[PDB]
Amino acid sequence: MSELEKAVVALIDVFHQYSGREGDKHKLKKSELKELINNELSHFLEEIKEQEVVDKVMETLDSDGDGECDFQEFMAFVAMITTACHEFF
Amino acid sequence: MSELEKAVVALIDVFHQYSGREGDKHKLKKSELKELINNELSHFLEEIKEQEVVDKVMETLDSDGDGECDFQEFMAFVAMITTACHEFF
Ligand SMILES: CN(C)CCCN1c2ccccc2Sc2ccc(Cl)cc21
Ligand SMILES: [Ca+2]
Ligand SMILES: [Ca+2]
Ligand SMILES: [Ca+2]
Ligand SMILES: [Ca+2]
Repeated sequence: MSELEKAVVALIDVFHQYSGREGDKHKLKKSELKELINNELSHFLEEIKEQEVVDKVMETLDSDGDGECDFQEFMAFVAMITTACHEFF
Repeated sequence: MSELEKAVVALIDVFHQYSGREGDKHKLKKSELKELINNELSHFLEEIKEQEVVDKVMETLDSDGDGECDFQEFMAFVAMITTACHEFF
């Protein structure tokens, strides 16, 4: 697989690794998002150390008002991050 | 860097290796998009070698009508591919 293909599979791989941990296996609840951020985005984003910060990130990424982050909501997030990274270049 | 961080930077690195070959260094003209797809998406997509197929794909991805694919347009393309792959699993 090419560099691009590996990255696409990796976005899926990571989402599922965290979403699959508790309850709905296709959505990130607040605990799993916190773990994803803390363990997969430790160079790009501040560590979240407080629940009320977690709560605040979730309500942003959660567009459909269900309290959790689904794959399309996670892709929105990844696009936000990649755009900030691209701009930084 | 984590699986996720590597994947973000790969999206950038791939776009810019193809975008910087001709003309605008931050956009993909048709020839650059052609080779990116042909060389970086070969397990996901069929190769494209007829100019009216290239035209049609560019027409699909070009949202601002300048005849090129910029980075936000490439990320839209990536999220598409990523969504289709997630669907399969
Ligand atoms: C382009 N450069 C000079 C920054 C390098 C990339 N880089 C980075 C980039 C943008 C935002 C945050 C970071 S954290 C980081 C931590 C370790 C390493 Cl090894 C690299 C990075
Ligand atoms: Ca879950
Ligand atoms: Ca949601
Ligand atoms: Ca170019
Ligand atoms: Ca365009």
